[PDB]
Amino acid sequence: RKTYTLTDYLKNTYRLKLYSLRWISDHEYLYKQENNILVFNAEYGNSSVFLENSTFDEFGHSINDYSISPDGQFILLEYNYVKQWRHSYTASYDIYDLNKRQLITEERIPNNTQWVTWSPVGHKLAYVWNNDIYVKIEPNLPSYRITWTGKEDIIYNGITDWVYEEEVFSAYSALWWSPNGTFLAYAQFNDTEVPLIEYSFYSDESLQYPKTVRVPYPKAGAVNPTVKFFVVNTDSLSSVTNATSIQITAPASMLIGDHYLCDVTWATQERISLQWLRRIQNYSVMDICDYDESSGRWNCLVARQHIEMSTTGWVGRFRPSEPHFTLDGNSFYKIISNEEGYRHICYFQIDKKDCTFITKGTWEVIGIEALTSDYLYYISNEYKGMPGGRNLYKIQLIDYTKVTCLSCELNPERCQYYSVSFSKEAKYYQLRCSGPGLPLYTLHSSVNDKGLRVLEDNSALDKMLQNVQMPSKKLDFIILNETKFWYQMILPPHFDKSKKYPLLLDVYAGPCSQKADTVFRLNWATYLASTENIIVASFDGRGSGYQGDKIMHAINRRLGTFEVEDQIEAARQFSKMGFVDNKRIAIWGWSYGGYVTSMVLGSGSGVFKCGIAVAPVSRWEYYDSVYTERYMGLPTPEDNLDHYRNSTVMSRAENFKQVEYLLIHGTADDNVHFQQSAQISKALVDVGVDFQAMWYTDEDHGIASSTAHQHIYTHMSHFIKQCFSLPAAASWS
Amino acid sequence: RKTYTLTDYLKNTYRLKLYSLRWISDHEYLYKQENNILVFNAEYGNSSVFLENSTFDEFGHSINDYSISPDGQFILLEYNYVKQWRHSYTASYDIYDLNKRQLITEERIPNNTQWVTWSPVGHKLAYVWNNDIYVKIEPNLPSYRITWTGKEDIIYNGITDWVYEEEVFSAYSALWWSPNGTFLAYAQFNDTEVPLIEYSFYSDESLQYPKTVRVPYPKAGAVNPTVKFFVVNTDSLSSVTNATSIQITAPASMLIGDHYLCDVTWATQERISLQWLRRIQNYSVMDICDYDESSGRWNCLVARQHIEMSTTGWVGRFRPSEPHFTLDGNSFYKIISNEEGYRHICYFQIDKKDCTFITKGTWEVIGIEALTSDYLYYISNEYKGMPGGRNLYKIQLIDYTKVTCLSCELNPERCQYYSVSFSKEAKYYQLRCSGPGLPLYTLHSSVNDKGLRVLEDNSALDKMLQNVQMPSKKLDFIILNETKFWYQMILPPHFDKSKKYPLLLDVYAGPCSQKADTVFRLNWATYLASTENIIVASFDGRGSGYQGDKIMHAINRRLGTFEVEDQIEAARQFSKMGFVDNKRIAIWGWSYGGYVTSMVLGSGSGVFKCGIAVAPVSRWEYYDSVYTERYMGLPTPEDNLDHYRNSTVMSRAENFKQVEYLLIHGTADDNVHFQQSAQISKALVDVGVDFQAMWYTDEDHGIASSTAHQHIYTHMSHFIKQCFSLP
Ligand SMILES: *[C@@H]1O[C@H](CO)[C@@H](O[C@@H]2O[C@H](CO)[C@@H](O[C@H]3O[C@H](CO[C@H]4O[C@H](CO)[C@@H](O)[C@H](O)[C@@H]4O)[C@@H](O)[C@H](O[C@H]4O[C@H](CO)[C@@H](O)[C@H](O)[C@@H]4O)[C@@H]3O)[C@H](O)[C@H]2NC(C)=O)[C@H](O)[C@H]1NC(C)=O
Ligand SMILES: NC[C@]1(c2ccccc2)CC[C@H](OC/C=C/c2ccccc2)CC1
Ligand SMILES: NC[C@]1(c2ccccc2)CC[C@H](OC/C=C/c2ccccc2)CC1
Ligand SMILES: *[C@@H]1O[C@H](CO)[C@@H](O)[C@H](O)[C@H]1NC(C)=O
Ligand SMILES: *[C@@H]1O[C@H](CO)[C@@H](O)[C@H](O)[C@H]1NC(C)=O
Ligand SMILES: *[C@@H]1O[C@H](CO)[C@@H](O)[C@H](O)[C@H]1NC(C)=O
Ligand SMILES: *[C@@H]1O[C@H](CO)[C@@H](O)[C@H](O)[C@H]1NC(C)=O
Ligand SMILES: *[C@@H]1O[C@H](CO)[C@@H](O)[C@H](O)[C@H]1NC(C)=O
Ligand SMILES: *[C@@H]1O[C@H](CO)[C@@H](O)[C@H](O)[C@H]1NC(C)=O
Ligand SMILES: *[C@@H]1O[C@H](CO)[C@@H](O)[C@H](O)[C@H]1NC(C)=O
Ligand SMILES: *[C@@H]1O[C@H](CO)[C@@H](O)[C@H](O)[C@H]1NC(C)=O
Ligand SMILES: *[C@@H]1O[C@H](CO)[C@@H](O)[C@H](O)[C@H]1NC(C)=O
Ligand SMILES: *[C@@H]1O[C@H](CO)[C@@H](O)[C@H](O)[C@H]1NC(C)=O
Ligand SMILES: *[C@@H]1O[C@H](CO)[C@@H](O)[C@H](O)[C@H]1NC(C)=O
Ligand SMILES: *[C@@H]1O[C@H](CO)[C@@H](O)[C@H](O)[C@H]1NC(C)=O
Repeated sequence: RKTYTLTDYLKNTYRLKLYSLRWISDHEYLYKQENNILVFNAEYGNSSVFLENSTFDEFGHSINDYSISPDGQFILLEYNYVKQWRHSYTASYDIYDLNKRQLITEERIPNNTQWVTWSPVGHKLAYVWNNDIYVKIEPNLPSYRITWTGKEDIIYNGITDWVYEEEVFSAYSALWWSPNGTFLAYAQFNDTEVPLIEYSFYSDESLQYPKTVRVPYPKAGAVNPTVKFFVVNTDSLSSVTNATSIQITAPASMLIGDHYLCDVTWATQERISLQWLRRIQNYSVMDICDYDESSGRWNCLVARQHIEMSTTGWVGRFRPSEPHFTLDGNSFYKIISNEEGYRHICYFQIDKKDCTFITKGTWEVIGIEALTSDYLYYISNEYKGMPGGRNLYKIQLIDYTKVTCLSCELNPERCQYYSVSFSKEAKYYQLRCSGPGLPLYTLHSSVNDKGLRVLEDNSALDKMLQNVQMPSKKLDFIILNETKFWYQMILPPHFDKSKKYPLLLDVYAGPCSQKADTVFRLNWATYLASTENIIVASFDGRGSGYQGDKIMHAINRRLGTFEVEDQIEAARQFSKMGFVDNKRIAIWGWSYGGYVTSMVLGSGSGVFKCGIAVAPVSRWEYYDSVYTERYMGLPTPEDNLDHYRNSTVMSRAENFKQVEYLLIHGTADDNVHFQQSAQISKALVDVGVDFQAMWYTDEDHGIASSTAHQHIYTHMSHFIKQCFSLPAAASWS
Repeated sequence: RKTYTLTDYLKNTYRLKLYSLRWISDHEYLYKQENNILVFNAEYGNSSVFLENSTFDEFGHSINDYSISPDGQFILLEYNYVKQWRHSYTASYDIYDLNKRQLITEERIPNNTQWVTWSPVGHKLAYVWNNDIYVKIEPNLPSYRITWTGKEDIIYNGITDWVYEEEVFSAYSALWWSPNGTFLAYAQFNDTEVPLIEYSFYSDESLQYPKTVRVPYPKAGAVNPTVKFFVVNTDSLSSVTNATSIQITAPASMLIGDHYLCDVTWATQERISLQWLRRIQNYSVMDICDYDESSGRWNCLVARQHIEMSTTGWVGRFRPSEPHFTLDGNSFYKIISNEEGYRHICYFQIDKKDCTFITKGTWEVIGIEALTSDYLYYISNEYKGMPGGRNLYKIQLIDYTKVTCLSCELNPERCQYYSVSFSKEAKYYQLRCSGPGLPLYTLHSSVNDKGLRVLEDNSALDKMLQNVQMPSKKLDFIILNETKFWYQMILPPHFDKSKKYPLLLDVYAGPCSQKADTVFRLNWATYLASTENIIVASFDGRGSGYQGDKIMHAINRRLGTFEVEDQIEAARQFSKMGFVDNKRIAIWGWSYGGYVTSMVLGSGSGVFKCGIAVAPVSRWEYYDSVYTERYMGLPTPEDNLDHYRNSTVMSRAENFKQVEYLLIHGTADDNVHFQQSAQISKALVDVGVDFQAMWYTDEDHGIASSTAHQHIYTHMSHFIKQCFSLP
């Protein structure tokens, strides 16, 4: 049979089918089929055409995405999409009136709009344009301007700045509608004193002078953005007077120094919760604020504050977890690290500071998925004690011992990694199995957890793959100091334990990372194993996630130590297994994985022949404040400067004489600045070490344009094949 | 025997000795030996100590260079040297009184001085600090501030901006003292509307945020700097009132549009010549301006104005040539292209517009070296009709038939490439032979052109090289269309014509370039031939210099055409010779050579297996106005935009699928911006071509720091050895 080739990976020859649905009520969902939008009845599976595909070709522009208003009366059409950072972008928007069957051409949403969202009920709109918030009560009516302070690179109303987008909210939006749309809450960021990262952008060859891009970006220890929080009543807006936004200030325990706003969650129509985090990220406070009809303001009762702190590390996996409120808003459930360091669900009364754990054990709750008056639904890695598996469970709120696994036994050989999507009041749920077999999407009814139907089983892909020599995946563990550490191996087809294969260690190894799991993937590793007969291994060592704080917090204030040593030890253990050619072990990684790859290659271990670092961090003072300081503290003599100075790639330059290294970086990387690799290369040149390099003009952290993505994987494949003494092949052109 | 290795090249194991002297009169010169400065009598060769190496033992700073005042009374000590561009730098200066044995401690030259020069006689000083000119009449006395308009990156008084430094004057200074030091002439450049090139500078690893460097740099067709010219009388300066500078305006034929000041040459104590060039560089005007004692003004009479134009190309090799005036300033000699397109010496009377050619032939005069009362001394490539040779000649002013070759027959097998250094009134001259044998420095008397003595013969290097398997050099020509085109080959030791060797074509090929010559060099090519047994060839095709305008102007308005095609043809002709392995032909070059290498690799010729481009130009709109427009005109639809768009490397990207390419560039290149290689790589990625790259953090066009220089040649050697399958 044929193998899974590099061209198969780069041209997406073998495509994974999805079943992306959008719940619109407790019994119906929308699903896009052959460019038409269909509405499905969950109980019976029958459908009706909601919006014909022809409608999308009526405007003359190509439509990037759509958003139907919750009441189904309007459709927001997104076009002229222009990407900014990981989540941010600008676009033009048109609104189509579904009952009048006509495009709205008056009081349009402006071009270069930064963010738009419908209210959660009805059809109000809030949008951000030129860093200011606007609200439209009706799609054809003039907007009400909420803020007047917006200023490019300085004041951000209702949108995040660079560091809040990447590191705090994982979103460009900083707008939160109340459940029924009466109130609009928003954050305002002030970057006045934040230094700018500056880099060249070359653009099309017609551009005679390169542009200098300047982005407010706080590097470790630098001046951070400041934040304010406001709530506006959208039902009392006037065309005669400016809108009154009510400020909610941070608690004084936060105002004493630098801090962040890290979570916004509405509890009821008149109650909002906010979580704040100190700049030293081991102390956070939740405020619960109620609307006061007598003053028109928001009161955050001091008696309702909840403190969450950590003595061994930072708070949360990446940030404090979100609360899930009961309907009355008087209690909530939240994932918290317990006394043993395992993340479990805790039940709180809004006026009481001691919470009660409702789950326990040497495993962790990943997320709370739905909450009804009778049950709480959650995803955990409890099943078979496999940290890299995921299953859906339900717990009776009247008896915590009554826990049922909803997904564990549905198809145990094919499905060990689930996510879920519940209908509006959780009468139904879609289960999404992503491995170890081909992804499988199914629909279920909550009343008795009855399976209704299979939505997508990837039978088309299965038929195609029967004719390909596909690799296999092994997930297992090694024991180090009486602790299990998990690894995975992508094994070549017809794997023979009596033969010696070359091995590539694929690394991430950042705090809370997980690279050993049960997910089915078709990626570069699939080609390396299928066509090139390379074993591609990954290992989750100290600092990795979902296995408790004793493992995750092991690298607290000490990045570039145990997680680096544990990758080296894993490669030694893989050599001890007997089917690995110890003369052909390589390592590669991107981002944090590029940093770890570089630290490993500079260790002088003698284990690795070669390695590739893509967009690596090289020195923690070059990376952003929020992520870096979470694990490293501040780069000051009084805090952790000594470790910042001891954990650079540059200090290990002399040891690179022992290895073959390929260093790759996009010149327009706004995230891990090209500076980081420019300093690695300069250090290697300064000690006389030869190495290979590749810059990618105008590519960012993703090196994700169609042509650059094909080019980088082609270049890396040649490098690994040459390191491993694997043959080349001529092609006509 | 051992070979000449890469470490020998990088560590300078085998050193070429020089003999750098400084003439102080018509009979004596200074020579630095064992840090002592000696004064030599040219006639007899005896010496005396001028300044002992112990004088400045307690100075407290490492001295970079020195400059003795023309009257020998003072010495300027340069220290704290900080490089800027190719020529520019700043430094600190101390003045030491050689008679009193005292360092000047008051009214010192400021730190961060941009330029300093003694007057040509005596000991006045002019300097530029913070873009303004200052004059000191005596080293211990306060300075007179001449200009008050200087402003970083905007107004430059007495110093050049980036483009005038690189492309017009080949110097940072823009100050010209009159012969006896009475007047100080200077240019002022105004870069207000010139766009800025911006690039990152990463600095030491301790720098948390990269710096953005911003330099006023006009790319092709962009707004250029403007220029003004002034003359100040330094004998009538006052501590009470500000100095009066007299402006000399450009002629109306220049003021009608954009133009450049391209030459300043004093003719007498009261007469200065200026040459101006239109932005379309095929028309130049020389004004001869006289001081008017009655008005205090400088007048340039049209009766003494001379035009120089070209109908086939630009004016001059790189710019209009310098005039050499007779002592009375009533006539001058200048190299001009003749009716046949060969550059020869023309004699002009200041008020007569038709000049008389004093030399002629199918060869060219390279430079006028000295003009005495009876003879003119010049360097040419006449000898044996070899364009890549250089010899010194003299011609009698009253009889152009009385020519003597002064260097041709001295040592004809060892020496075919000379330069010269004459004493103050040319009674003596030092000849400097740079090849084809080991360099040889000798001293001569011009009384009857008799040799006095050998100054340095490199016998120490010769003894060391006898134990090394050194390569040889062949210089010859091929005939194409009844025209000779010259090439050179660096041949491996024990070269066997019956065997096939890999070949590397080392390219420059820019307008007026010459890569085939008789110079002896110890460089990367020496290692490739000596250790790796690679033939390193270079070829001078259309557009090359010193062979007349029919060859040089062949690429006018058409860069990236004939000079590219002729490198490909040369490699085909080298294959036709029989000792070349046609499966192992590579090409490399730096700067314009990187552009030609890239254009050749993108040609689809199938001749070359691999190549390396270092800091290449990729598209002429990215390079500076003065150099680019000289050959290309303006990038406008009405002028030459179509050819600017047709001559890019990016347009050839698909053809790179046929070759192995290594692209290298310094990130802080202020000259050929990193942008140029960033656009090549993006075009190759866009068509799915694999290639090799290397950036050099914070390196400029020279990639010349000790560590980066060693790294780039090591990386390139690995690449060529892998291309040629050499262990
Ligand atoms: C290289 O060697 C050259 C040859 O010796 C050096 O030239 C000589 O320089 C000295 C000093 O400048 C000259 O000295 C005296 O010259 C006359 C007398 O000249 C007669 O006698 C000389 C031998 O003693 C002969 O060489 C002459 O040809 C001639 O017959 C004196 O009258 C001078 O006296 C005056 O100056 C001195 C100070 O220098 C005072 O002390 C006296 O009181 C008086 O005022 C000189 O003593 C010498 O003439 C000259 N010889 C030449 C050129 O032939 C040359 O300097 C040296 N170069 C270097 C760099 O080392
Ligand atoms: N910039 C940080 C990351 C990075 C890149 C480059 C160098 C170093 C590090 C990239 C993103 C990633 O996000 C984790 C997701 C968190 C999340 C999201 C939603 C809800 C809860 C948590 C972590 C590593
Ligand atoms: N920037 C132009 C040059 C260049 C670099 C990079 C890309 C393209 C081109 C470099 C310098 C060089 O100068 C020649 C010398 C002229 C001269 C000097 C003194 C007196 C008379 C003539 C020509 C090519
Ligand atoms: C599905 O069928 C029922 C009748 O059994 C009907 O009421 C419902 O509207 C249908 N839904 C869709 C989306 O077609
Ligand atoms: C958006 O831009 C287009 C193109 O310039 C313009 O025609 C249109 O009117 C703009 N729309 C709005 C809402 O301003
Ligand atoms: C932003 O912060 C700066 C201080 O860094 C302050 O001067 C300015 O008033 C603030 N602007 C707003 C709109 O809050
Ligand atoms: C609203 O605020 C803006 C900005 O401060 C101001 O220009 C405008 O006049 C205000 N409008 C009213 C109606 O007060
Ligand atoms: C939405 O909530 C607000 C605040 O309690 C309330 O005044 C309003 O009536 C609610 N809307 C509806 C439709 O009940
Ligand atoms: C938070 O971290 C700092 C730095 O390690 C430490 O001084 C402080 O005590 C920690 N706080 C808690 C709650 O442990
Ligand atoms: C130059 O700088 C040094 C060091 O600061 C200082 O001592 C000296 O006085 C300065 N010279 C002048 C002329 O200002
Ligand atoms: C420099 O030129 C600008 C116009 O480009 C002009 O405004 C300015 O006055 C000039 N400055 C001097 C000192 O000549
Ligand atoms: C000289 O010119 C400068 C700059 O215009 C001025 O400040 C100074 O007063 C002038 N001095 C005299 C004496 O005129
Ligand atoms: C220098 O030349 C000028 C101009 O002719 C003259 O006035 C001056 O006196 C000359 N100086 C000497 C020392 O002869
Ligand atoms: C100078 O060059 C331009 C452009 O080629 C041309 O129009 C003009 O005629 C030239 N002048 C001469 C004297 O050839
Ligand atoms: C030789 O002449 C031919 C015919 O005109 C031309 O195509 C070719 O470019 C010339 N080659 C040279 C001058 O090297």
